[PDB]
Amino acid sequence: TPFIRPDMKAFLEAIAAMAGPTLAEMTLEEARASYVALHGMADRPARELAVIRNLSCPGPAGDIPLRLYDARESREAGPVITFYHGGGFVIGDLDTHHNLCTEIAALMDLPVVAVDYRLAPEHPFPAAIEDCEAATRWVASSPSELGRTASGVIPIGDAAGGNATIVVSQLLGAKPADVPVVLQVPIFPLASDAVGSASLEAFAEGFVLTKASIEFFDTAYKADRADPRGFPILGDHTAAPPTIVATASLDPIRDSGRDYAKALVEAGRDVVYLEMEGVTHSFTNIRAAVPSTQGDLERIIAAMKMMLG
Amino acid sequence: TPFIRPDMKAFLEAIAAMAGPTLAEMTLEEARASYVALHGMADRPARELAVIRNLSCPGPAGDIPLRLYDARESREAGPVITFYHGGGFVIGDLDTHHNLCTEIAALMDLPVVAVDYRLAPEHPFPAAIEDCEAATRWVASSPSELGRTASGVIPIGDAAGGNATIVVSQLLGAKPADVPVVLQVPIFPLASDAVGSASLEAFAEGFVLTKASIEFFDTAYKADRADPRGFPILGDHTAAPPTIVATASLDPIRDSGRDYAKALVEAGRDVVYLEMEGVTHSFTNIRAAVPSTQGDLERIIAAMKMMLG
Amino acid sequence: TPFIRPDMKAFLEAIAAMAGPTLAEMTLEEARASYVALHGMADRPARELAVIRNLSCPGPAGDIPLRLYDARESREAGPVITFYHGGGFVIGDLDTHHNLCTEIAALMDLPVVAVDYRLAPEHPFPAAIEDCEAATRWVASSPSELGRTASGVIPIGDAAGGNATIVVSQLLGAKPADVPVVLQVPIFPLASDAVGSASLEAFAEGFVLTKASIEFFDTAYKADRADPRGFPILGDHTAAPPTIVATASLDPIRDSGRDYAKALVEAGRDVVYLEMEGVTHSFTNIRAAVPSTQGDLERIIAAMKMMLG
Amino acid sequence: DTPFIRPDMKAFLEAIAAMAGPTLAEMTLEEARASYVALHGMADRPARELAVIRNLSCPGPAGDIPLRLYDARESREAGPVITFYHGGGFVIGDLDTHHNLCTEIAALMDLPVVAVDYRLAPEHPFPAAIEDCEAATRWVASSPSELGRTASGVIPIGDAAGGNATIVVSQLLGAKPADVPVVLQVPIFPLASDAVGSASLEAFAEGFVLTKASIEFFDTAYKADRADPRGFPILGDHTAAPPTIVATASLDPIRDSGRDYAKALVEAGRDVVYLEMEGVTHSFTNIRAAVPSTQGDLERIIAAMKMMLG
Ligand SMILES: O=[N+]([O-])c1ccc(O)cc1
Ligand SMILES: O=[N+]([O-])c1ccc(O)cc1
Ligand SMILES: O=[N+]([O-])c1ccc(O)cc1
Ligand SMILES: O=[N+]([O-])c1ccc(O)cc1
Ligand SMILES: O=[N+]([O-])c1ccc(O)cc1
Ligand SMILES: O=[N+]([O-])c1ccc(O)cc1
Ligand SMILES: O=[N+]([O-])c1ccc(O)cc1
Ligand SMILES: O=[N+]([O-])c1ccc(O)cc1
Ligand SMILES: O=[N+]([O-])c1ccc(O)cc1
Ligand SMILES: O=[N+]([O-])c1ccc(O)cc1
Ligand SMILES: O=[N+]([O-])c1ccc(O)cc1
Ligand SMILES: CCCCCC(=O)O
Ligand SMILES: CCCCCC(=O)O
Ligand SMILES: CCCCCC(=O)O
Ligand SMILES: CCCCCC(=O)O
Ligand SMILES: CCCCCC(=O)O
Repeated sequence: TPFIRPDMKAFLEAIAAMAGPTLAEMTLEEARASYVALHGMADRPARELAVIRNLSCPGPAGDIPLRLYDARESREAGPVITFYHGGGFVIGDLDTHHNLCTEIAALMDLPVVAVDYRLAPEHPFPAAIEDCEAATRWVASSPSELGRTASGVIPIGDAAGGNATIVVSQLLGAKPADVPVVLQVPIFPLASDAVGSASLEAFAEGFVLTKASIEFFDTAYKADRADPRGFPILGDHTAAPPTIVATASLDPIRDSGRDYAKALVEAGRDVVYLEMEGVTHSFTNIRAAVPSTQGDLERIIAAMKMMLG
Repeated sequence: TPFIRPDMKAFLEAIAAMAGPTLAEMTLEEARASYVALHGMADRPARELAVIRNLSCPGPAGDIPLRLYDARESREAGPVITFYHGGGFVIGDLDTHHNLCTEIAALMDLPVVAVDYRLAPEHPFPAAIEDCEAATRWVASSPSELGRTASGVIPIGDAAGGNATIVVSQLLGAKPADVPVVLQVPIFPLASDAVGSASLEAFAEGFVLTKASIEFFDTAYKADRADPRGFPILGDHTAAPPTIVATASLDPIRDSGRDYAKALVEAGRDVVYLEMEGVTHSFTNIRAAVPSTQGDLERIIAAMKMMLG
Repeated sequence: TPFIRPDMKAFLEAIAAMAGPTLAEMTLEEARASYVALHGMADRPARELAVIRNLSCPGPAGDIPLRLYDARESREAGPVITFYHGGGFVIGDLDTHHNLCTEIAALMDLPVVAVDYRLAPEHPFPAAIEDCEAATRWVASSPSELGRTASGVIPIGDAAGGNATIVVSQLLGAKPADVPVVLQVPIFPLASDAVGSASLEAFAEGFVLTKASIEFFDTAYKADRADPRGFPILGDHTAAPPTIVATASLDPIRDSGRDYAKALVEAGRDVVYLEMEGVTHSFTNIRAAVPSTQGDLERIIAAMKMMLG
Repeated sequence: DTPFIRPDMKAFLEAIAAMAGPTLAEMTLEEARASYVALHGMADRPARELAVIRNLSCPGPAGDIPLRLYDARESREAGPVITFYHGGGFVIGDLDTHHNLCTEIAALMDLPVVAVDYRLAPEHPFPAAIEDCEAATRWVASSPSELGRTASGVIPIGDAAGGNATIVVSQLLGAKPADVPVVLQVPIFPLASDAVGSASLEAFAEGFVLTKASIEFFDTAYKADRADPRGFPILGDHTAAPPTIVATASLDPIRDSGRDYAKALVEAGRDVVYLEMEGVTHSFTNIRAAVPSTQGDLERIIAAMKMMLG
């Protein structure tokens, strides 16, 4: 029996008791709606912020919707956080990760820009990546419409968003935006293919994210397993920016995040590796249902502050 | 053509111009004196503190000399830093690392207890470990002579002291002292055998610590390559305490520290890996000759404060 | 405050940062190794020469080790330099003054024979003098092992070696060797007792040679203050050979050197008195750490060439 | 005693003794001055041939001071300039008595030499000579157009009274700098400390060229107060003395005065070369034909000057 916190185990028991249907079983509208409902019920409420503003920027296939969060209406030049939500590149949007974005903006006292990237299966790989990249470049250019000047960007994201974080840092590393990536924060990222990993076999069912969902997401997104924009473990780590990798000890894709932090050490890159003990995948968005997960996010915040100086 | 900082390059040029003998070509006391002079002449002066006191604790061979450093005349229960110097378990002493110890005490605002462990070749392996373990367990016991109640210990050390840091944390992990290891800070540690590593071949000559010096230390200390008290990469990493591993990009034993941080990630343990760019082995003790290394030490201190809360 | 050169001040600041134990707090082997390490790091490297050879000569206690230095593989009859190292008659050896000897041989284009005389406290006064005298008389005899005929001898030495320089020149003046002393070069010598001098009070601490070291050397050597072989100011100056006296403006024993040159003028003898401005005792052996001291040694060399005609 | 005397030196002294000529007191000033001109004219080596031997003059405190420039070179780089003050007790000597010595110093140093025709006692008593030596040295140190070469520094030099003037000038320029520093001073058998009461004056009072009788005669004419450091520069502040070469003679009645000065410089931590020429007298610099070994003594002073400058 792997270690599980009591608060985390009750939540898994409640999900099992509630016994909802799989992503395969639901329409795309219902599956998307169930993800909204899960974070709506499970996450702490949104922080009150001076700024919660819809924006958009030009993208390779039309405008990309954005949402700006800032505890301040007016601020000095500084790093800007560019956030990419999880959901296998199929589900989630600006609302599923809204409260988490308000928490990051409140606790860091930095602006956060969340990206409403194109979703599969309607828009398969590499749509999401291209929009995450374009939106990050746009923020990094300190456009008038952002309302604050960016000295640097901080890519951050959960799960598929952690994948996007790593891919965007690699793309801006090869072709710089107007300011550097000063820190990346991949949270339970997919970096290496989870297929064949010990974590995926150990946590395949009953740990919030399932092997069933992972196969559902894989079929929708259609990323080539040889493409570094799909599986960024395959990219060049020799100039990776300062990194914080956070994983969960019960995550089926835990070993994917281990793999990435090991590759950064192997390449001589600075990295904070935090493996949250006795919690699952999604821990950043279940901070009311599993209250100890607020402490986990706060450890990531403390690491981010240290790594920015 | 590896990256070298200008101040670091000037220092390596001065050493090369000196063209001194190898440690093995010197008498044993001339080898010890050469390291006293290197650190004495290259390091920043001691910080002024309220408390710098010589004391001793029982060990398996007899008394183990200790030095207490504290910026405060008196303090309540808190973590106590237990420091083990470098020098291949052959050279160094309480004076070679005294200034660095005052700086750790000043910047952390925690008490530091430095250990004058027994040296090889007079006291081969595992004498240094026995003494570092006994002194750390003694500090952890909150003895009245120290006047500083320990809620926790923080093993820290450079090079051989980084080796001792990891071994001590393993031994206390397996048979606890009166309080836990709350953080360990191996700085350019020997964890895996450096023989056959790419870093040892790249940086064998001209980077402060040499392959000749490593061979000299190995002949004197006589650690069995199969004994986890000699090569702690062989130890059980599954319950390792929170860790900061700091390396130098030009260190012949750099890959040993990369190996250890990678082993902690592989085991799901929390770790900060910092690889200082364009500096050598010994960067903690050359902070006057190579002024940019002060900022390197300050990064370790910032990581320590984050990982303690 | 007294005038100090910026390069000299930077070296005194490094010694103050080091804050070593005193010579008396160390073992004899440690005290000796500390001097090796000081000159090893502080002096310019050895010049390359055609001849650097170890030999020995008979003395009153047994064989005296010698080292011959010569820029030329073969040379005709000429003066030979007979060098005696400093170190209070307690520390120093053929290696501590080696580089300086290679420099004197390179810049003078004359052969140099350094004397490894017996040291206190194991061999108290007048052991050092007996050996320096026997070696100088031996060199003056043009022995076939030397491979170079002496037309004359040039005693030279620093500190205790400058004491020995003067004593040896007095002993050979009273009972000639096979060839005369044609020039003597006492460098920061002890001629008159430093105890009670104004320079000893002014420069007792922080100017390389300390009053504590002087007292340490006095206790080991045990020269009687009435014996002219310990305090050669007490000797007969009426037939002193041509002399160069070099002192340092910051030397605790500076006034001893002033006293000797004054005694030579009083007796009508030819003397060059050079007092190096803004440097300490040991300036001859710190020519890498304090680069301006190379020019001080070159002034002594120019005076030597002028006085040899 | 029987002090050591070189055979050539002793031959010169015995020839002077055989002449049994009058004292400075038994002669008129004009006779004393012409007698010294004749002595040096026979006893010194001849003038070296130089590119430049030129009369110049500079303003002084009591009117124009006559000077003579000696240079081996018509045109030279900026460098030190030697400022020379002749001996003769501040009563006798002139530009001509020390002319050949000047040409020799210019030829062997390959530096320009400016000799000062300072005002003589008893017509111009102390401090006239000193005020003229100081004015001329300051004028040379200003690198005036009329000098024809740039001074980077000055080198006071002089024999006997002129060694006295050398030290006093160095002290005056030390307290109130000229446009360039004194880079070296070369007092040759100087009067620094009062010779009265010295062991050398008693030993060498008669028969060694300079006599106690002549010393009394000069003292009477010059009238310097024994407490005035411009008269007796042993009394001045040595703490910032420039690099010095003190040359004395072993048979000089004022030898001990020169010893006293070189000792005071060592006592003050100043760089000094002390050369005491063995078996020769006072005025060895100007008897170099009568006593050929004295050429070697001058050449040692030259070698010391090159070492102390270079
Ligand atoms: O993608 N995800 O992280 C998921 C997917 C399904 C679910 O029920 C919870 C989380
Ligand atoms: O959503 N996710 O975290 C995923 C989705 C697909 C996959 O292959 C691995 C992880
Ligand atoms: O969620 N994700 O990060 C994914 C999903 C599918 C895939 O092929 C690669 C990555
Ligand atoms: O052990 N060390 O770190 C060393 C050893 C030798 C040396 O010259 C410098 C540093
Ligand atoms: O310095 N060290 O850490 C060492 C030295 C020798 C050895 O065999 C193992 C480790
Ligand atoms: O001093 N050191 O860090 C060492 C000593 C020995 C060795 O095998 C490796 C490293
Ligand atoms: O004798 N000496 O020159 C010394 C002795 C000791 C020391 O630390 C420095 C110089
Ligand atoms: O080593 N030294 O230069 C010394 C040693 C002893 C003493 O009394 C004076 C000077
Ligand atoms: O170093 N020295 O020259 C010395 C040392 C001791 C002493 O009594 C006299 C002279
Ligand atoms: O001419 N001289 O050299 C003299 C003249 C007078 C005197 O008191 C001493 C020396
Ligand atoms: O010739 N001199 O140098 C003299 C002459 C007289 C005197 O009072 C002082 C010095
Ligand atoms: C097999 C995977 C379960 C967790 C074991 C580990 O921490 O590597
Ligand atoms: C060959 C080892 C030197 C540096 C290459 C690296 O960072 O892995
Ligand atoms: C008190 C001793 C220090 C130096 C003063 C001098 O040069 O005589
Ligand atoms: C200048 C004419 C000579 C006068 C000399 C004298 O008064 O003795
Ligand atoms: C005053 C007697 C002359 C010679 C003695 C000496 O050289 O001091």
